[PDB]
Amino acid sequence: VEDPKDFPSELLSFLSHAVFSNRTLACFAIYTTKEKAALLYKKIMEKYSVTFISRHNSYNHNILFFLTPHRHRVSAINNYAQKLCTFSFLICKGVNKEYLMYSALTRDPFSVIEESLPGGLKEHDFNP
Amino acid sequence: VEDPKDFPSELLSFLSHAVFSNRTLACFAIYTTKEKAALLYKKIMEKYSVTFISRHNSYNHNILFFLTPHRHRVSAINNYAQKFSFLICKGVNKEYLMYSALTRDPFSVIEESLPGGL
Repeated sequence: VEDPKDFPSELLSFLSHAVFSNRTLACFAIYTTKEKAALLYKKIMEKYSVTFISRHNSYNHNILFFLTPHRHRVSAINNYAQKLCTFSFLICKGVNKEYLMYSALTRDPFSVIEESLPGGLKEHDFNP
Repeated sequence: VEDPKDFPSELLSFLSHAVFSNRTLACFAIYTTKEKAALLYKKIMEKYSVTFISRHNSYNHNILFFLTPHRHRVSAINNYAQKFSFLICKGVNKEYLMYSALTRDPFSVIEESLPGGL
């Protein structure tokens, strides 16, 4: 067993795969170890003043999903993540299907561990 | 060709770009077609008791700008507007600059709720 080279297949359809793109987004997701996830959970929340950020169980690892106040290039959300994150796999990408990504993160095979707004988000709150 | 994805780059600075927020505001702006813009001018005026609302010529399309006496979630405004043409609804952070820009070439006003605007 090596480390994931990308997010689980189930989610791939809701994410952008141009991690080098110059496009900017406000929704992001990170695939990394449990311990790092929990740490990036507090860090990212502060760093980008997230409007929402959730941590999810994902096959022995974790997935952070978060919404930002401003727009950024997946490029800079990755540099920051990596910075404080050696010796640990870390996969970062922008989300195109915001609601779909999160909602899927609340259902099997996934499940929430914690989230900035207990209660979670509903589809109509999104302004894609 | 696909419909627009954002407001004209020349205005992005004055706007809020969260696709998810619990922040409420009293100034919004909609980027859609000329016909939809017209419908909405009246509809939006009534629905949110705007204190001021203006509709400007963008290029092929139109941009609607208004201020509210009370605050709402951009999402709530958007949900209302959506109910087939493209439509982009967003909060405005720098209200004056935003309305000012919409009154200069390229842009111009078609109709506003206050003679002279701002």
